Amino acid sequence: ATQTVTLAVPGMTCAACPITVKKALSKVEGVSKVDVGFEKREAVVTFDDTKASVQKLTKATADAGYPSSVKQ
Ligand SMILES: [Hg+2]
Repeated sequence: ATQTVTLAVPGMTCAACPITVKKALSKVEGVSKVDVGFEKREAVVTFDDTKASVQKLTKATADAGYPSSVKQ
């Protein structure tokens, strides 16, 4: 119950929304670590699948308002 994947959130592309995706995986649930890229719409996060999951990661940014995807 501890996986780490990357995320593709083209929902935006500047110093403000992609970084929000970082706040999304950090607020997704079991996220244990996060490291994305602003304008480079790319979030790489680690977490505990016991309470979260690669799906919940793309869903956290998708919930921030940035319909993204995942590609561990
Ligand atoms: Hg932005």
